Amino acid sequence: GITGTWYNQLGSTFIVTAGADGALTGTFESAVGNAESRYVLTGRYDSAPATDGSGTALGWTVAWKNNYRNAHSATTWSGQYVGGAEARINTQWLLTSGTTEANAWKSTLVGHDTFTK
Amino acid sequence: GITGTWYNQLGSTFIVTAGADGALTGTFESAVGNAESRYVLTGRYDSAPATDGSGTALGWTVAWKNNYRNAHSATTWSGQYVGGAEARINTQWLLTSGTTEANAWKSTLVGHDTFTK
Amino acid sequence: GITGTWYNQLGSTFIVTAGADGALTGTFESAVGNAESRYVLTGRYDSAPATDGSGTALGWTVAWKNNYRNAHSATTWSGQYVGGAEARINTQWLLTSGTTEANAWKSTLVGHDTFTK
Amino acid sequence: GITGTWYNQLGSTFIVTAGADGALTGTFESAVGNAESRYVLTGRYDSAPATDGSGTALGWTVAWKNNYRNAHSATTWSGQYVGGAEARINTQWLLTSGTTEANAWKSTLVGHDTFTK
Ligand SMILES: O=C(O)CCCC[C@@H]1SC[C@@H]2NC(=O)N[C@@H]21
Ligand SMILES: O=C(O)CCCC[C@@H]1SC[C@@H]2NC(=O)N[C@@H]21
Ligand SMILES: O=C(O)CCCC[C@@H]1SC[C@@H]2NC(=O)N[C@@H]21
Ligand SMILES: O=C(O)CCCC[C@@H]1SC[C@@H]2NC(=O)N[C@@H]21
Repeated sequence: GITGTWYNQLGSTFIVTAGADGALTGTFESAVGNAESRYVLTGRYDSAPATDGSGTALGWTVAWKNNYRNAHSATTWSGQYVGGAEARINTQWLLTSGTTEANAWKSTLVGHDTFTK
Repeated sequence: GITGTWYNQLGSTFIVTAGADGALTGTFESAVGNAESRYVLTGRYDSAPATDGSGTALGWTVAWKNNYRNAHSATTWSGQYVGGAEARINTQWLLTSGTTEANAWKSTLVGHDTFTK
Repeated sequence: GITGTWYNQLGSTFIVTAGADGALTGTFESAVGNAESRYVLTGRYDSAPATDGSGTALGWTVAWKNNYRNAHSATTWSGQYVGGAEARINTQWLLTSGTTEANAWKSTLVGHDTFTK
Repeated sequence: GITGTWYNQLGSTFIVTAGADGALTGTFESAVGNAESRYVLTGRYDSAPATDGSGTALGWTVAWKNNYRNAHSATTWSGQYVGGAEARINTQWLLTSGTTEANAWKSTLVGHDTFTK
């Protein structure tokens, strides 16, 4: 259910593979930020989710460095995959920039991303 | 650097390998919550950090399933590594549990972990 | 334009008054969790927002104690009012529960609520 | 145990009164950011906490507008008060700044502040 191409509401594109070993691999292309072109992502997901019918927990990270640019920052998405005819991957994320210790207080942005097929 | 065995304020053990490609790989062992023994982890980090004094942005994910147990959940840690004198990794984290859609408002915990050696 | 009766995506009811000094006062009624009927809320908003299309920052707090129940918890919403046809209030919130110190790591839930009238 | 003067790790000064009804009122002075002098705060706390050694849930909001300047932004702190010889208020916070809708994705900073007497 997770393997595939996914899109968030910012227009970003999440390309991923969910391996049988609980691993997540692919690329992310931000529609915003100090970004351009695809960035490597990787993460993990629950390969044996609950019987009851709850979403499948997962999470992944992108460090915003690629051959084209480096924003000295990383985002992690934490959320759950939700099957349906309207499958969704519902996330909250944390984006931390490298800062001096003085500015550490403002190092991290927080947001929410909803991904659709 | 970032490669090594680290411990957070809770006494959790974070065993990690920072690859020249920007990969993070190791194991996480949780002192608390619905967990036992080590869990696979994967993440990303800025392989070419700023030099002026900024920390090195990083992130990683744990899906809380292994050979012994499954919490049907996953945490992502987002933070910056601060090295030199007493190296530190300062993070913020999101722990998302699979849930029913009606319980989704209460799927995600938020916190902060600080790690040293 | 903040003064009014708002509903979030969960169906909870936010009845607010934005005073001329920057105060938010009213009641919150949650459709979910360990709550029933109305709770006092209080908070602040930017009385002089910029005039560049930027939204209006605000925040409020509810302690989940009232004459019928006490969950021994508090939520705070931080966000901005967005004017227009579809006037909206977009927030992120933090729900802290009184825990012991050993359980504090899991004291705080995080989410995001969008309100309309 | 909450009424009085408290200090966070960043130097800021939180002067607060916890009223009998669960009211938090007072004033915040920030050592950091787009702030000068003191700002009004208001919030709520659990005035009937548990007796099982659990902490006391509370939160407050600051809108960063006062007589001297306006950052067009607001912070909410959500946390719990822990008394004893080593009394503290442990919080996590969300700082939302007014922004256009296109920049809403980067509107909110998240962090944590520990307050001491
Ligand atoms: O550091 C930067 O500015 C680039 C980060 C990428 C932009 C963020 S990550 C969270 C959110 N979801 C997206 O698709 N884009 C933004
Ligand atoms: O409880 C679960 O869902 C699985 C165990 C999670 C433990 C969390 S992850 C964030 C925090 N840091 C730790 O070392 N442990 C907790
Ligand atoms: O469960 C509790 O401890 C008290 C009820 C809190 C309900 C939460 S507050 C954030 C979210 N938005 C709502 O309208 N309800 C939930
Ligand atoms: O930057 C602004 O818009 C005004 C100053 C904000 C101060 C922030 S609120 C979170 C953090 N904790 C503090 O004590 N100060 C900063």
